[PDB]
Amino acid sequence: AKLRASHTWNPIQQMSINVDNQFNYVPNNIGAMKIVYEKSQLAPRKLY
Amino acid sequence: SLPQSEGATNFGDIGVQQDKRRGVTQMGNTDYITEATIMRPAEVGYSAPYYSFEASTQGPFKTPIAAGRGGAQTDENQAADGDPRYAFGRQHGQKTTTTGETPERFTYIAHQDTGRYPEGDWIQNINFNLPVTNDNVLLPTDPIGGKTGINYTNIFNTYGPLTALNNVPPVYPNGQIWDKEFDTDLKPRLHINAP
Amino acid sequence: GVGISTGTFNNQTEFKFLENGWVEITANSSRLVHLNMPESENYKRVVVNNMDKTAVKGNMALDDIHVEIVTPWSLVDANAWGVWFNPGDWQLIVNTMSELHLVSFEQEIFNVVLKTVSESATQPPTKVYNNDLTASLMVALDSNNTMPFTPAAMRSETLGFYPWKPTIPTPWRYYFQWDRTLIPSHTGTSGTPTNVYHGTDPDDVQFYTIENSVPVHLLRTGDEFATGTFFFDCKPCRLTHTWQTNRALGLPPFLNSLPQSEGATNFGDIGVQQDKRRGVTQMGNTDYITEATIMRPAEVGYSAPYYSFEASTQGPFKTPIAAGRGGAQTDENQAADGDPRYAFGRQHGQKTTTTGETPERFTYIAHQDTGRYPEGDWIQNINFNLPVTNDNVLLPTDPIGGKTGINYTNIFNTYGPLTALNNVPPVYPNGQIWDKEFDTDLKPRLHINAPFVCQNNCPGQLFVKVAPNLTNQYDPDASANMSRIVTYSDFWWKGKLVFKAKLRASHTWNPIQQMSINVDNQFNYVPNNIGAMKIVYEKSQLAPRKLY
Amino acid sequence: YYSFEASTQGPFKTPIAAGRGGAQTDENQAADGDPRYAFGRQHGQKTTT
Amino acid sequence: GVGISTGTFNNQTEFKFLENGWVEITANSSRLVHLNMPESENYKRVVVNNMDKTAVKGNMALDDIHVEIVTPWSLVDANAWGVWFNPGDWQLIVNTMSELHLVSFEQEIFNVVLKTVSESATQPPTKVYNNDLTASLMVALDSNNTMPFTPAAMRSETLGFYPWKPTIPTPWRYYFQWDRTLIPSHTGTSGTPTNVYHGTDPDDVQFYTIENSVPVHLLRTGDEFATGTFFFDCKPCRLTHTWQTNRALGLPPFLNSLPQSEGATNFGDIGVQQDKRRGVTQMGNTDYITEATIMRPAEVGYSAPYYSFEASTQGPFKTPIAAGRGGAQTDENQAADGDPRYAFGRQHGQKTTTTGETPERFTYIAHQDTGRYPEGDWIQNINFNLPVTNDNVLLPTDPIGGKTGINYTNIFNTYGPLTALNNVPPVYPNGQIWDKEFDTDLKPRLHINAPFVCQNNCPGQLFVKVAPNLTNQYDPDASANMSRIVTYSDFWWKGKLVFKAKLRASHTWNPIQQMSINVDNQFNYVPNNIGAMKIVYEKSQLAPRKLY
Amino acid sequence: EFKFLENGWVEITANSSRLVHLNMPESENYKRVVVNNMDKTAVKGNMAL
Repeated sequence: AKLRASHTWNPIQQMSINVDNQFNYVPNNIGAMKIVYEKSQLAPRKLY
Repeated sequence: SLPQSEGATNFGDIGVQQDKRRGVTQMGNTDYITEATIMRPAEVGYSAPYYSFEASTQGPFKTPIAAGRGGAQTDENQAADGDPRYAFGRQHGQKTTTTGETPERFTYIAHQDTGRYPEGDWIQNINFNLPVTNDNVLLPTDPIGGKTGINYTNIFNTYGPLTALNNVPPVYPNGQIWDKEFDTDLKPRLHINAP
Repeated sequence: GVGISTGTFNNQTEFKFLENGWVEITANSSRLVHLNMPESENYKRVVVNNMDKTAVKGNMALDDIHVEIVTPWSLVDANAWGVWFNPGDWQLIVNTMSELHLVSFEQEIFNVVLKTVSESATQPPTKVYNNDLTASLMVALDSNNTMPFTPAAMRSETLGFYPWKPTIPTPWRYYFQWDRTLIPSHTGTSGTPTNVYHGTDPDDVQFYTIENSVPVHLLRTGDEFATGTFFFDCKPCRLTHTWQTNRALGLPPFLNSLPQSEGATNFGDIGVQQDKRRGVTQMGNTDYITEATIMRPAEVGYSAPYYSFEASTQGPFKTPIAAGRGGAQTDENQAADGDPRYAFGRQHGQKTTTTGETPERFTYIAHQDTGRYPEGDWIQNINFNLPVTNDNVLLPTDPIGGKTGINYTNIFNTYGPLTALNNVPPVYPNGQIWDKEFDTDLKPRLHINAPFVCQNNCPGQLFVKVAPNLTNQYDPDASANMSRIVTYSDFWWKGKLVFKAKLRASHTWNPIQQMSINVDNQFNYVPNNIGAMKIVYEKSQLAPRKLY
Repeated sequence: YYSFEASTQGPFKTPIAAGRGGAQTDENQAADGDPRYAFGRQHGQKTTT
Repeated sequence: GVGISTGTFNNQTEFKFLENGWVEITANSSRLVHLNMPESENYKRVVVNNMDKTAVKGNMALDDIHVEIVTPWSLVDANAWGVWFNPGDWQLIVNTMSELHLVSFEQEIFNVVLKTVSESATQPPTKVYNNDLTASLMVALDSNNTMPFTPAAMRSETLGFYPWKPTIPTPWRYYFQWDRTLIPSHTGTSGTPTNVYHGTDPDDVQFYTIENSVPVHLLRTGDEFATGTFFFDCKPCRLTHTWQTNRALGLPPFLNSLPQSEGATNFGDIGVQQDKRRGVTQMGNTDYITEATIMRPAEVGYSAPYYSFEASTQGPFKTPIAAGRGGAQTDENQAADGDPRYAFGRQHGQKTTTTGETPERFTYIAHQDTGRYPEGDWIQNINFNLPVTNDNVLLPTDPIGGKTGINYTNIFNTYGPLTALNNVPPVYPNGQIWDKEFDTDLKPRLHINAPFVCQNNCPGQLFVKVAPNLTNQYDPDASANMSRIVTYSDFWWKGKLVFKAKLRASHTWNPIQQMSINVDNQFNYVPNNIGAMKIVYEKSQLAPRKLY
Repeated sequence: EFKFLENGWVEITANSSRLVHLNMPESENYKRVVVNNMDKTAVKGNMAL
């Protein structure tokens, strides 16, 4: 793949860890694991 | 004309009439140039039947759709622009330390906007002569075939040689990667299960 | 610097014949552009509501709500035909060439002049114009096509079509993601339907800035600027029209009987029965072989919904159509096969010496015949069993959905992998030339606004602005508005557009339809006693071409 | 099916690129467009007809 | 000379990926600067007394008495982040790079314009602006860093953060040795305490002059000036934060017992006694091995006095602190670990379309965790013998010196040869970039105002002034004041700042904290209907990094 | 593994070494099974089932 350059002024929508996410990405006291679904295409692109 | 101060209610007005505006339209009747009227180079995405459960020699089967979004947030047609649905368990998502045998899923909703709100369309007369009159416009609310629940939206297929499209994004994890291709002389432009 | 000239003027149309009937046309349009000082030196973000036309519960195609961001930058568009050729050149192309290949394009700006206005409040008062020889012009080029694409032909915000007439660039502006909902509603639909502008999806927020994203050139009088040569990538444009339907394809029947004398009423009869005729049909029921029944290799053009006003996340919008004709003369469906409509004024057609502010237009009606008369179709039973019975045939007249005005024609989409098609011919002057292409994995087969779409590469947008001229007082720590010296600048623009085409040979016996000067045309192509000029629209593709 | 369209030359049926689509002798002869062929003496058919 | 242009405009951010994950960033900021005529063409020496706030016997941190010498010379500072990057570029750096290396810096000035103002006292009266094409600008460069160093970021006297917005240099000024005495005093301290300004120590008298100590360039319209390329010498800047204290270091205990089901209340218990646990401690008294007791390799950050307002020969001044965080969210000591405070206005953040004259600010709170909660410490006996008894433990609550408000925390300094530390992250925009270094044999480990300190060599200060334009009357044998022609000049400034960084790879499983656009952010990064712009502050180091 | 090349091109290589378990097939013979659920497709409402 290729890398993204910025062309706008306004930041682009990125992926992060909220106070709501945290424990969706870590085992637990017993070892309860799981993988959530997450949007792929999250970055503007001018069509025309 | 532009606002001279702040407020989410200070709109900049063009300052000209709809039937005296310069530009191009794809109509030979009117003189009304609107954001809905004006001629655009083409059409983004298409509009196809929903829940067009076809059938052949093997039995009935739903009609696929290559859609994005098409409405205000949590304001979508989950089936109009075809939003995938994924059911896995224990070994492909889902809380490892679960109980019983019931899959978990999510209705992946992309970010692209090619989808549609089939609840804000209409088919009216070549006469235009608006404000359009009942007998002169077929709306979403108006039944087709005499039955209620049905529409023309439900039976509608606007796919022209002018339809612009974007392929189905990756749906991770779950989602598929690569998928063989049909051995038919003519082949699908894009697959719905894999990028 | 300031004495001396920087360029030359050339608005000449050169035709250079090569070998094997190929000509190399090079149109030059050197127009003198004028430009004023941008009111705001700040970028804006304006929302347009016209929620007082979209309430009348009848008005839904009149939705003028969008979101634009204004740029102090003034653009310059020359993507038009009228700006290149004149009614006398077009005749040459159109009557004698058979195909056109768009080639090169290069812009050049010279003899920059910047003058300041001194308002001598004395009696009248009076105005004193001077030259700020140290002033500047801010020229910029989006050579890496980074910004949106705003073809200023759409809204006749092009450049003057009369060279000896000074013109004006268009204030730049582009779209900003605006989210809306609006449900239809006739004059009767009870209650208040639904229509609102939530705002903007934080995902689709692209805020462009020319200062940030492109190299800016300051030119003073002594300076000059030149784009270099850009080569386009585009399939050729045909200067021919197809007049063949589905009834004018293949081996016609053999007429066992022919007239034995003259009269427009002496028809040659085949001499055989419909249910005993040899040949091929795409039916397994009948034995009737008709000109309507017989199997043709494919289908010319398609049949789509009319006035299929769709809608998405931005709001309702009409469904485009790639149509030709499809009926007897002055016997057409102006909207069924999609006939363009053009509104310009004073500077792009229209009688120069006009009054008031009302655009003039024309509904360009091609010569190709791929269009349709949706008023002569029908959907009947698989049983056929004609003469077809009511309950066994859905006609145009027969309503659908219970409402009158509606049809199945209105809701109909016959577009099969068998649909044959011809692109949208040039609409001169007015009409557009070339148009960028959608960045969608899947792309439209053809565009409705322009014959040439450049795929991999297009020439970039030329944004022309005036540099802020400041006074002795300026506090960047003051909102006010950088009260500046009332400055404007006049500069000469030149253009070289290159086209390469082929010549038409005769193959028929009957002359072909050419362009001429009637006793009705004459004064449509000449100034008048006062100097009233104007450019009429004229059909491009007027020459037969056999489809099959 | 039986989308008999029309243009400037007159009405004409809408072609279809179909295969089968049903149990044997259980088809829509016109839905998936099944060709029909009429010849005589010199391109099939019993010579001594 | 005067026709022709001297430079070009470029405010572009270029990223060029090299090999092995190294990028070479080059930020260009070409701003158009305006500058007025210095009121005095003479150097001044002004003393500032505010001995009316320092008398209230409560007010001691409000001592605004210093000594400065004013220079007719107007400076130009670009030592800021906001002046280089935009909120959209910063995202790229910060979300995807792991370290930053400041490289090159070169300034360029072009398209010099000098205009005279003619005040035509007639009715209004009216103002007539003209061009004195023979006028001059006095550009100077302290390439041999000979003069003091006045980073104009400290007091938001930088350059505009919006390129399409014309800015203004800062009138130059520097310190002159001022001698003072001032003794503290609460609201009660009886009598008149002590506070005076003796003057100046004849030893420490440095009277600089730009005319005397640096080569001056006169540029006319036709001229141009360019600094060449200066290379900096600086350790790299990390774009990561440490979240490890002293309790998150090493091999945790072994849990002999683990929960057998879910619940945020099912804790895994070790299963052994505190006075029978194996391991190492830094105590020879106890047998208690705890997470607080156990011997750690060293100590992260330090603990110093808060609000340790010291003082010397120039007057009292607060004690700096190199801190991170040190508490639950919105559970911090804003002053204990030293959290910066930034006040700007209109031209360096803040809503462009504001009113009145009141700065806006933010208290930048990093992500690193080296800071402290001085509200959870204690000093107890060598006897230990807990549960500790009052007379055997000095806590935060327990006053020191008999006064309430005071602590031992307030007077405490735990900085040992075992103190681990992380430098002050970038604070964008506002924040400073690079800062000279003290000329003291012994030097500070790190600066509190800037991530990059250039040791051996820094780029020199650019001092920009207007040349005296004289009238027909001038007697150098007259004090008056060389009544001169009201002249000002507008010139374009360009900048090329070079940064070289590396890219971040993932090593965890859990996503890392990135920068994004919420439904709450959106309109913080876009102009508005009127063109109200503004730049918000945003955390730099937001990505874990293992300390040990 | 992510390996940055020239001109902003990366070459990603994902490796997934999983330990698979597998039991003995019940039948060592090939089958041909038909599935009828003609008890959900009778309710005259259920057709997508």
